[PDB]
Amino acid sequence: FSEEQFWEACAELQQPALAGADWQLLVETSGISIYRLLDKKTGLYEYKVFGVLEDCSPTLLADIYMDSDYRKQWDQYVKELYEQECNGETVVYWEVKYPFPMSNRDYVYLRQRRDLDMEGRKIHVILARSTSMPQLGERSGVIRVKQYKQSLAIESDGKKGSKVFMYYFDNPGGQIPSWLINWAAKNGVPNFLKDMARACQNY
Ligand SMILES: CCCCC/C=C\C/C=C\CCCCCCCC(=O)OC[C@H](COP(=O)([O-])OCC[N+](C)(C)C)OC(=O)CCCCCCC/C=C\C/C=C\CCCCC
Repeated sequence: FSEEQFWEACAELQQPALAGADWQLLVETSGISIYRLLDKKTGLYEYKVFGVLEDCSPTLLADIYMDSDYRKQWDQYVKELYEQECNGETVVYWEVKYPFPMSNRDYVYLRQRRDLDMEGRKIHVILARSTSMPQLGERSGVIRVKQYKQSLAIESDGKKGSKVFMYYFDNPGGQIPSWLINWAAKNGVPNFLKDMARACQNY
């Protein structure tokens, strides 16, 4: 991750650039919308998120976005989660819970956060990139996501909460049933955002 990247994540934050291609809404909650672009050739999706979470100190949200020990402790969908230093960077191992029948999914990736000073504004930016390691091979039963990348940008909304922007894409290793998206959309996330807020107030 360079300088380049971190600032790039901030842009759409300032301005949602969706005009480009066939984006589409999907959901709006707690002051947050989720757009998605479907790559017609691969069937893969590309998500984009904006919104405002009042009651979330831009500073907390970020801390909490890096705190595994705690995250592990409150995020109902986290089966396993841990960090290790590899060379000079921090590699994350995360195992996500999928409804049985579906295999859970697990990620190995390089994560990194930097708090930017653009215009005397503290913009907490974090980047994620899948990566690999000899000693941490794929697991049986669990589907290893080898293509995955995400960036999240946080900032004060001026009031009590925060204004944010997020990019996400990963290749899940299998077909994601539209009912799962519907759940995700209609219940999953809403509640997640909820449980999370609760999680900031109780930090
Ligand atoms: C509303 C429309 C729904 C769109 C469909 C989404 C997912 C469908 C695919 C699988 C769903 C199976 C169930 C999983 C539980 C979902 C509950 C949830 O929603 O669990 C929050 C979590 C965000 O993971 P993470 O970013 O905390 O780190 C993630 C690190 N690893 C990528 C390694 C995990 O979901 C995940 O991973 C799952 C990947 C989806 C990411 C794209 C949508 C973003 C959704 C929520 C986050 C939005 C706002 C808050 C985030 C911070 C705000 C500053």
